[PDB]
Order: sequence, then C-alpha cells, then structure tokens
Amino acid sequence: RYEIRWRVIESISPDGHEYIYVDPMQLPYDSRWEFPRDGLVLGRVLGSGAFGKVVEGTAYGLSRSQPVMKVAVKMLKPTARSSEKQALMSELKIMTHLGPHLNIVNLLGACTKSGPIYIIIEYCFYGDLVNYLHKNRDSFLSHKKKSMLDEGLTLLDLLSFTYQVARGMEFLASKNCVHRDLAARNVLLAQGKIVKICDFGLARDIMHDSNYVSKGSTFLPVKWMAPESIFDNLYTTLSDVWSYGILLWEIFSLGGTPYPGMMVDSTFYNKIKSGYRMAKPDHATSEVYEIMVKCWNSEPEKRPSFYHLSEIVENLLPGQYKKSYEKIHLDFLKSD
Repeated sequence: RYEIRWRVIESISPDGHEYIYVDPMQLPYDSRWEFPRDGLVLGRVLGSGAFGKVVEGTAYGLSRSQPVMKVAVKMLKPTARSSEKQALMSELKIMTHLGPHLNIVNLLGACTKSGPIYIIIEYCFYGDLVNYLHKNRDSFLSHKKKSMLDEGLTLLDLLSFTYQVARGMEFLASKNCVHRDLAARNVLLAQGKIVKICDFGLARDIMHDSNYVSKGSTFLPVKWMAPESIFDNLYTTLSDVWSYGILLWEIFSLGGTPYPGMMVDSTFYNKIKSGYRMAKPDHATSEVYEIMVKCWNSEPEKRPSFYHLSEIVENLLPGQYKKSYEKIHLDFLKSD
C-alpha cells in the first residue's frame, strides 16, 4: 500500500474539473542518482512506519562540496511488496522531474542495484515543524511577553516558515506538481532554520494516525483537504492552497490541531459545506489571518496562487530577510 502522495498534472481542462496525472511508469529512469552502497554508513532510525523507515546516515563521496555529508535514507520494510518497491522508483522519477529547490527535502542519490532500494535525501536536524513548534512553545511565549513589555522562537521565525513554505509550494506548482498532503507534519526544519517540504508517508503508520480518516481504500487527511477534494475527489494546485491556509493555522497556533475538538463526522462535513471557517489562532497577526481566509475560498479559482502568496508574505518580512534568503538559495543551487 505505500505510495507517495505527490502527483504531476499532465493536462487539465480549462474549467479544471478534469485532469490527467503523469504516470511515473511511463518515464525511463536514468541512473544519474546511483551511488555505491559502500559509500553509505547507516545510523539511528529517524521515523518508522507500516511499510518502511527513514534512517540517519553518512555519505562518503556523494557531494563534492561535502565529501563527508550527513544524510537521511529512506527504505522499505523487509516484507515490502514489489508494487511498493516500484513506488519508490516512481518517487525517484518524480524528484528528478522537479529538480532541486531550497525548500523541499531534496534527493541526493539512490542505491538501486545489488540490494534493497535506498533513497538518499537531505537530513533535517530539527525534524518536523509540529514537534519543533511544540518544543519551542514556551520560548515563543516568553519572547512575546518580552516584546509586549518592550536560540529560541520568534514571530519572525513564524513568518519565515510561512514564506519558505510558500516558496517551496510555488516551486512545486510551477512544475504542475500537486502535494495533496500539505501540513506541518510534512514540513521539516533543517540547520539554519531552512524549511523543507516533503511527503513523510513512508515513515508513518496510516491506520493508527488520527490526522487521517478512512475512506474506502485509503486514509485521507480530511482536515487539510479542500472541499472539492473531500466531496469530489479533485486535487489541483488550488486545492493545495487551501491546505496551505490550514498549515498556517497550525504554525500560528504553535502546532495546534486544526478544527480543535471537532471530529470528522457528518456534522463536520455539513459545517464545511455551510461555509464554516476556523477562527484566528492566538499568535496570528491580522494580516496572517487574512492570508488564511483567502486560501479558504470555497471557489478554487478565487484562491491566491503560491506565487501571489510568496509576494504577499515578502511584504511582511524585513528587507534584509529576503536578501539573506536569496543568498542562501543561491548558495544552495551552486552546491557541488
């Protein structure tokens, strides 16, 4: 049952109600990513799920800038079915198609012969944003109080996370890529407080995860899904924009649960159909809440694009933030 959530839209109708996803099986794989298993040392498990895990590792000779490099490694469980092994390959093709960006968890290499499949990816020291925000809750709170009366976590960090996710999603959307599970649990934080969007599905157990709900064959992240996804099974980049607003609510609640205290049941769905939206989280500014509400337009075409969101949020960031971000993004693309 493992497969990546992400899809690439091959073609879409003018209205946008019909589309075709690229079938990764159609694409050939070039082995530009192949890396000798002997150049990899594996360490401790970083996350473990129903059909695979992600492990910390060190790669020797994988990078020219960093001949000794800390990495993460994705791999299936021992029982894993052939179909899912193919899903790992598909993931390799999709990443190759996207190419690099500062704010996604990037592919670095792969071991696909003479052993189990390994996907070598960037290591994100701080883990996922939910856990990071929970652990730094009281530090943010303390900063807020000091600011009120006059190394941690600040409002500038929260706006930086907001911006970097918008930039990573603008990149995916620019590639006709739809994430379909955008949420704080799928945003990792690297050293330097660089946020990196991913699909951490391999390392979760979907059946026991209360962020997902059964429908039919699968488990869906209903509280992050746009109404046309919930009701009509449609997922486009504009659906992701809805998810992005839900993610912002998680960020500015410092890792709160969306629709807190509401269970996904018939009354939940009826409230959504009636136009219910979440209230402002405690630590959102009014501008930030305005951004969320725009993302939650019932009409997909009225939602802002990720380019427009990146532009809006840049207006909330000090001019020098943008200049550091652009330098770090440059440094990243020049690496190796």
